[PDB]
Parts: sequence; structure tokens; C-alpha cells
Amino acid sequence: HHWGYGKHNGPEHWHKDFPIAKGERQSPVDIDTHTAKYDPSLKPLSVSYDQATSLRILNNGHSFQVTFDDSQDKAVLKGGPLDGTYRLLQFHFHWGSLDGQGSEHTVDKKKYAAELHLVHWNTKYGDVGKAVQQPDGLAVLGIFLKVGSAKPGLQKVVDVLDSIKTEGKSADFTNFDPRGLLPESLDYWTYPGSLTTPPLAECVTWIVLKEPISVSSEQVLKFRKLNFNGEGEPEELMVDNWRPAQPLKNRQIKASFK
Ligand SMILES: O=C1NS(=O)(=O)c2ccccc21
Ligand SMILES: [Zn+2]
Repeated sequence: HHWGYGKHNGPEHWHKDFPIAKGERQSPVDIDTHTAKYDPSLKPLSVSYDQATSLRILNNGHSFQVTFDDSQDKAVLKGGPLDGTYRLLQFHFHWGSLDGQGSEHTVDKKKYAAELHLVHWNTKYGDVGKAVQQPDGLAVLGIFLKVGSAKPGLQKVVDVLDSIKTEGKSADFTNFDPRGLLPESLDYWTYPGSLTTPPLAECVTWIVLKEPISVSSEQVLKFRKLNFNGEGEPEELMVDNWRPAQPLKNRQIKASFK
């Protein structure tokens, strides 16, 4: 039927409705650290999030997302491998049922407990619908989560998840500052890829940060209490909403750091 992460509608099935699933620049990938190429021409990232305006938090049946006002250049990503200005639209997570899985990208086949995606779109295309039709339309900042100490900047998100437990629920979520989710270092890997969910469009420049953030076991446990199902349907816990690594094919992963 409609796509998801179960036995009968999971990532192995998606190609029947979205044939680009078997395409040439699909994501995620496994980032072999010994094969990645250091590119000294790569610039530092510029992350300008001080004027970010968060709007809502929503359970969309596949993850939960926080949306931002992208009507002007308030929260933007520039630099790195990018040409031009990319506006922050939303962030969301992918996570596991157990601490040793949940990330989409892997590093030397190591999985992390979760992965944060900050989705941005290229303002030269005017709106995000147009941007997803272009090979340089989106830039996604990917951040790994490991279980350790708590991340205080994540706690405002954890505490509202009760209010959006089931598919289709949303809540007001204003004045959230996404700078509290960033690691110390902005060293990164980058490669050309795709959305990791349908429609799997090949429109993404991936920027995957080397340094994970730490979250506590209690914080991640709250992800795992969300539901895939709508209210009044049989309860299915929202866990393991990650797509496995795809073949690299004719791509090179570049590193900003030696
Ligand atoms: O689920 C997703 N992972 S992603 O960052 O590739 C992305 C981009 C746009 C819409 C959804 C999604
Ligand atoms: Zn994602």
C-alpha cells in the first residue's frame, strides 16, 4: 500500500512506486573515511541561525518535524560546497529501536542511535517545490546522535512529544533556537545525493558533520514512544524509521578536514 518502514511497505519495496530508488545518486551512503578525499578548496560552512523563527511541530506518520518560516532570509546556510543561499525549512530525525542503530548515514559501517536532518532549499528557485526538481535544490545538514550525556538544547523538543504522539497531530512550537543542536566543530563530509524518503528525488547536496552530538538515554527513549499510527488505530511504535545505505556508484565523498 502506502510507504513506510514495515515488512510489507519498507525501503525494499519503495522502488515499485518510486523507481528512482534504484538511481545513480541515492542516499544515505556509508562514508568510508579512508577513501574520502580531503578537498582543500572546500570552504567552511556558514550557518546563520540567529534570526530563525520556528512555527510548528508535527507528527507526519514517518517522523516528527519542526517547521520554520522560510518566507525571507532569516535562517540560512551558505559556504561549504554550496553556491548561493539556502533557507532552513524544517528539521526532523531518524532513530532506532536500540542504541546501536537508527542513523541513515554510517561511518566505516558504524551506525549511530539517530540522525538529525536540517533541510534547506536554494533560494534561486523561489520555492521548495521547484527546488526539489533541481540537482542543486536542497542542502541537508546531517548530524549524528550518540547516547551519552544529555543535550540541554534538545529538551524543549523532547518535552512536547507527548502532545504529538500519533500521526497528523501538530502543535505550536515557537521560539526554538536550532543552534542548540549543533556540535562544536563544523568539519564535514559532502557528496551529491537524494532525499532518504519518498519521493527520493536526487536534488540534495549532503553535508554530514563529523562530530556527533550526545543525547541521554532518557531523551532518545522519548522518541521511541511516538506512534506511526493515527489516534484510535492499533498502536505501532515509531522506531527504525531509517533507510539503509545505498550504493555509492560514480560518486566521491569529499572531506573538509584532514
Ligand atoms: O525524510 C527526509 N530526510 S531528508 O533530509 O533527506 C528530507 C528532505 C525533504 C523531505 C523529507 C526528508
Ligand atoms: Zn531525513
